[PDB]
Amino acid sequence: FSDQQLFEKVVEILKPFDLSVVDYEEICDRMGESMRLGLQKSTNEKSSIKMFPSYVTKTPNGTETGNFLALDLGGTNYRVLSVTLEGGKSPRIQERTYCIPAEKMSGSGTELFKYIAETLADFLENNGMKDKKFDLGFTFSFPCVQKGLTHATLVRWTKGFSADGVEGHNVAELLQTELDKRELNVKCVAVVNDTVGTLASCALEDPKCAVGLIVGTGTNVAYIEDSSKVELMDGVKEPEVVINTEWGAFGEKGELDCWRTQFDKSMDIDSLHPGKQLYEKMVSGMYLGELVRHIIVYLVEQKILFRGDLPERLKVRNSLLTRYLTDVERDPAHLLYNTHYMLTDDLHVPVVEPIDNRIVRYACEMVVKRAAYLAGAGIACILRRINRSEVTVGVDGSLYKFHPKFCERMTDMVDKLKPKNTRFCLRLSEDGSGKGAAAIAASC
Ligand SMILES: OC[C@H]1O[C@H](O)[C@H](O)[C@@H](O)[C@@H]1O
Repeated sequence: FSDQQLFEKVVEILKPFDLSVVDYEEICDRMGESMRLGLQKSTNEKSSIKMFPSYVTKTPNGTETGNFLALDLGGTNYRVLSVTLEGGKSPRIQERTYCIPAEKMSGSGTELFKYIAETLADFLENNGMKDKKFDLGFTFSFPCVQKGLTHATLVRWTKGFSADGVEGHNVAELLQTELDKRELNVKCVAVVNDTVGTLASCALEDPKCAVGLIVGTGTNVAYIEDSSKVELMDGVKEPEVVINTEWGAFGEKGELDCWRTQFDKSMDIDSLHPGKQLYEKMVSGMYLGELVRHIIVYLVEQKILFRGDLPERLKVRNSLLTRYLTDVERDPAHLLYNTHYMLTDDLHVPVVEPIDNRIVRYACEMVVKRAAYLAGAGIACILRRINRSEVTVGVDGSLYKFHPKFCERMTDMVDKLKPKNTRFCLRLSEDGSGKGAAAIAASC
């Protein structure tokens, strides 16, 4: 039909993505309903939002002294760090990022945990500081049942991991074993989640930071809570504890069933761990690109794109990276240059037309717009829980960093839903979870 006609079809199909402020008020409303259920013993096991207490009760003040190691696992890239704190000056740091072989993440646990040690050792040798004894802060980006900071148990693998022999085990001991099998003098290991690590890096700088948001390969938030409410923590002594919400799991009990579309379902169905992390799959960087691919492939079989031809590339899963959604977003009205280049250059689509470019940039915008707003609802929900009148939020993640308009839009959503008397501000966590995990390690 007319190009205009074809475009109007794309609008009608992608309409279920065009959510209203009222929709978000509700997601947020239902979300908050789940978090308070997860803090309750009689209702945690029937809630998707686990609210795992991290046992980090008091955030690092800066007086911490010493030199510690710090690993980062789960995020976009494996960082091996070394921190020196003296409170005093700014914590000295040194670091590396090691690529991990695709196999390592799906084979045996001992094999992955062996790789971890294999790697750290190199760092220690090259920097000429091996025999020195340390205290490692392990930022393990996954849901774990914390039994104190040192003993952490994997609940389940999220994201792109599926190593056997890890789930249900104490990860700190796994690492500690392999470290020993490499003659490395690694005394302690504090297991901290990335959100928790972020909240710490953030508190160390800003005294008002009570939240740690991660919007990268995956989404999750952590916040300071009243330890009188964290029932699974038992009758404790300190007033507070950093809670690892692990909200990626929202929707796992049918809470987002009215807002999830067919693209969300066929993307989910075909994912690594089907049916798990339903809210995350609508928000994070590992899945947003896959959403536009799914829409496309659908649009192509309806003859609404590429005259019905699907390119070899877009047949392979993850062939349409979220990174593309970055350049595509800088496109003005009468200007589909970045979109165009993407179809032809990154995806090698054979024959491409203006309608295709236009249709595709709209698919991106839709997906990316709802993504930000969803995280935004979530922070508005946290702010409604924390209740403090001045909340500094520590952020991190490719989405926040590399995406034009992401934080720009997220904030607008937190703005329509935050407590009218709360003043908040997103403060990017520049030095990562490393500097934050090390201060935590300083006590272990
Ligand atoms: O990377 C951020 C988040 O990714 C996934 O959601 C993990 O399950 C979660 O533990 C982590 O915090």
